[PDB]
Amino acid sequence: SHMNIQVSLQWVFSHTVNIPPGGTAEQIADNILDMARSLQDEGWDKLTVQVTVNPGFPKETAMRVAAALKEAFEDRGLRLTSIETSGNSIHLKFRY
Amino acid sequence: MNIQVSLQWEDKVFSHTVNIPPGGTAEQIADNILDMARSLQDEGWDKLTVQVTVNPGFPKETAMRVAAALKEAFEDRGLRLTSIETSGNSIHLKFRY
Repeated sequence: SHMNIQVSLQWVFSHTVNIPPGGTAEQIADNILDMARSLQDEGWDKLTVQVTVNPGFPKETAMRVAAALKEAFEDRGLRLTSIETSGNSIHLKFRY
Repeated sequence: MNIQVSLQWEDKVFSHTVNIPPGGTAEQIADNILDMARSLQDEGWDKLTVQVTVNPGFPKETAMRVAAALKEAFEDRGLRLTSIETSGNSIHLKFRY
């Protein structure tokens, strides 16, 4: 293991949370959208979900984790607008 | 279709953005950035990054094909894609020299 997942919600307001290890990509995505629904009503295009997989190695394992998170968030309406694999981590950006 | 290519070198941090004329192949674009990066490699510059930007992203069929053409042109010359971003009606690609 030794691979952390970090999610930051931006809507100017920014909320970053370290994901506890053990959950699945669907459980992580469901928990994040529930936190975003705490600031409900107004908040869709302005909402930016950024996920970070630390560290970025092994690249094959970290890319699979990023792909699974991409599957969960895009099945929930969000769209992957950015992906960067530099800086000892993989950084994803989702928007509604 | 507007294309911008940026070249960034670090030691502290420098960058230079140029605009590509409409009548240019993806080969001449990549060969031109290689020549600008080879001179910086001869000098004392470490991390070399290349960013490509396709400003009109209205037709994703030709915007991605322009991006996919430039991607293969830089990868066939030793550059590694490290970032893809589609925001602000533009498509940004960042490479590592």
